Amino acid sequence: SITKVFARTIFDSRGNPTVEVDLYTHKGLFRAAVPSGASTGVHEALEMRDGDKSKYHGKSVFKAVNNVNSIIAPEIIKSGLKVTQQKECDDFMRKLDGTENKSRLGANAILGVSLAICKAGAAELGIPLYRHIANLANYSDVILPVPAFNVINGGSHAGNKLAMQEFMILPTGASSFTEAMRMGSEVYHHLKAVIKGRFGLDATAVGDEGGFAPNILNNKDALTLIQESIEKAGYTGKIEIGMDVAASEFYKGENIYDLDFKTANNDGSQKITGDQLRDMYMEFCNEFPIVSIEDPFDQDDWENWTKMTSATNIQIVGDDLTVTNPKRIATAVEKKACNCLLLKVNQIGSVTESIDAHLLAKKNGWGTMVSHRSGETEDCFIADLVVGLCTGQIKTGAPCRSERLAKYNQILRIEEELGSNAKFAGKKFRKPC
Amino acid sequence: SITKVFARTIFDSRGNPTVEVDLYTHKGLFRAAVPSGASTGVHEALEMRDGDKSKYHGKSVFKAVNNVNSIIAPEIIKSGLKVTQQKECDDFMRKLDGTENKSRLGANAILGVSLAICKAGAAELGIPLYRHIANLANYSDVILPVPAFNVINGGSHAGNKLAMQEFMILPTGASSFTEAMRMGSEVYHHLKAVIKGRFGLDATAVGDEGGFAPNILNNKDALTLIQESIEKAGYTGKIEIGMDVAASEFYKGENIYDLDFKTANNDGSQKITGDQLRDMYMEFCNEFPIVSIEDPFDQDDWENWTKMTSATNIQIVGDDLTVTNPKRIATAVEKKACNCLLLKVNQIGSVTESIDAHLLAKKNGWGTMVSHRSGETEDCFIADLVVGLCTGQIKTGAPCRSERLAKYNQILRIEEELGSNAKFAGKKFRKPC
Ligand SMILES: [Mg+2]
Ligand SMILES: [Mg+2]
Ligand SMILES: [Mg+2]
Ligand SMILES: [Mg+2]
Repeated sequence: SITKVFARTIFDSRGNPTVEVDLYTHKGLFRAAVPSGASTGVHEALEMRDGDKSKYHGKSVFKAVNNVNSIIAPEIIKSGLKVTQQKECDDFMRKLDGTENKSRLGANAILGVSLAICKAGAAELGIPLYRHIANLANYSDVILPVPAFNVINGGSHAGNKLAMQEFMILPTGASSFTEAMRMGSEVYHHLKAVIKGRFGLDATAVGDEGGFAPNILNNKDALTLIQESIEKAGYTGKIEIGMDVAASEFYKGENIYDLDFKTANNDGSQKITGDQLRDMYMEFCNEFPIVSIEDPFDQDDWENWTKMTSATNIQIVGDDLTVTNPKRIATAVEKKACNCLLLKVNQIGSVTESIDAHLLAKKNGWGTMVSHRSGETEDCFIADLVVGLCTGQIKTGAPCRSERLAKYNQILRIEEELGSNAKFAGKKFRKPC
Repeated sequence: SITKVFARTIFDSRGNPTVEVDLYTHKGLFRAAVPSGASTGVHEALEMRDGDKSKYHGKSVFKAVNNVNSIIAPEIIKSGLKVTQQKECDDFMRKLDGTENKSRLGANAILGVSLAICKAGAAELGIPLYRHIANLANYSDVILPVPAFNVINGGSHAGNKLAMQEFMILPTGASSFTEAMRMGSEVYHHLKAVIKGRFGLDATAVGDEGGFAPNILNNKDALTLIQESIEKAGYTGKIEIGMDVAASEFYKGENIYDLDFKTANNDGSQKITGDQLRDMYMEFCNEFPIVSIEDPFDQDDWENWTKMTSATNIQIVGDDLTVTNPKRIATAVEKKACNCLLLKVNQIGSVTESIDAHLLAKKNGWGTMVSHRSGETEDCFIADLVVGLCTGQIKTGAPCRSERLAKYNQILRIEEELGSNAKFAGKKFRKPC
């Protein structure tokens, strides 16, 4: 089946090199590109960067491309494994690399191949990519996800005083993915106009994910601003709010979080305990239609995770907590630390393992939210991933910048392909299937 | 040949609906999408918008989609024309519309089919799109273009009070399109770092095309900031500057341009004559390595265009002046208004007319710079277009935002496919073929 595997470097949404893989069967070319990654990470699969700080300021991927072309490609072609044997191919590649974190050949070297194998596997069986993924997860039905649009940004990626990283809108009350795109985009455009008159035109420029980082003063104010745009758009009650706090970013240790971590040598006014933080979330959850908070505490502050999950009825999403890693996910389940997995395929490094992490979550009652990375490409694989895995929710950007629209556009195309069989997750985004 | 034509809505990179077309032949599915200008010159072919303020702030394209699905599709299929006859297909749709500006069906309806016909014609002849385009223009050789990256932004869509719209960098000194990419991205990252230290982190947010709009105070400083960045990256002497003034935006009416048009109720200190504008351009070209200025005067202020093209030896690009329109181009040639065409397929509305416009320009000694719109998609047609038309220059964004990288990445893929036959326009970007 596999007659040719070939890697090149392309440029990602942030202007940095990344790996793209072309793979050939008798049915044609199947192409996939790899989003940004870790490279340094205690528990992530490691993306291989060249590190030559005089080429591309250390971000080029010639080594990883070379690992595909001179190691993976001849080995997996010689194996005779077929592109319809996803697990056998993914296992074969992990064994060939032979390290826990895929750091011999690189996770970006393996994932590109695994993703293209998966595209080719579907063509081999004459089915769309999302249907093939569904069969690999043993779903008989698929579902269209609620989109979670990044809109307002804080944390270490903004000059404002906001410690919480990103605020998202979720059209859980749309009747279709089509209405959800309309709802997402009109609110975005209303938010953009508000921002233009309150903060000025330069506040209208966008970050990596296509959202805004105006000079908002506090986290509550971001929620209020989002709430007011939902209302100007006439969708109050059909849009809910998601949050990614990224609390590791301002954890001081000994149960202390600093909401003014971006002010150097500060007075300690905004240093507070974990439970003070938890109370802050519950105030937010009482005033605003918040349905999901990701990384509400530090990646290792289990105690605070378990108490918040126990105290709330909303989605609690592990990202830095779980890093798409079955071992970490198992701990978090054991401790009841959260109730939803953020799924970054390139964090584990293969399709099979990504499906396996989703299934481990689903087996223990968790939701799964499919996620982009900050450095995306025109690749839209995770559009088919979220539909095939029936998770009901994807975070893949503001409705702006085509590395984000490429995904939302591919879901629209899937919605159209499915006709009357096209269920939208809606209010059941947490446990749809 | 044509068995099905179906159009849909997708979202462009600015979060606005636009037209995507699927065309089918016995060779398969061929997909093309239509870009959109954030600001459109007055003589452009009619982009058809629904204009219902309640939906997508009037920007939905349901009528244009229906014009493909319910008029163009049944008619062109009935005609039995083949995707291999570009002109006759294009002529048939133009005649089906009946208007000069494509105002009955929409330029966005006709271009989507035209672009997809073109991709299907290439497949029909077993050749890459760039080769088919090249054949359609009677070119035997193709050339990779110098990329023109919009790094620094002013004008109506920036907040910084710079009147000139785009500042661009051109690695004319690169030895290959790959090195041009390495140079563009390395300069971009250095520029980002320069802006961060001097203007703050938020000044690193990007505009529509991935570039920056810091709070520069005068146009000279923008050019100074770029010079500094080119030196940081260690490429002074290999990188040249281009400019898109977009002068129709600050033209007062009777040979008076206002460089402070973005300051409301200003003093007249910055209002000046076309002749003083041209002198300013000359001082810039004397001090900085500017090789190209686009729309330096108003879209109908013919006399200043002719005076500047006479006085200078640099490239003078028509954009809003020519609107990719052979009739407007013919006027310009007669007045020797400029010496380069900005080619925007959706300004005219068909592949044939677009190719016609380039051929008329080439016949009269002009360059041709293929161009994106500010509202782009994941579509990468124009990457093959610039290669097949041998123009040697393309402006399709900063190396940031995947609606821009998609085009740059497609040229990298073509460069690899061309192999040892791959020629980079380099210093011959104005007249490479
Ligand atoms: Mg996160
Ligand atoms: Mg995000
Ligand atoms: Mg224009
Ligand atoms: Mg222009």
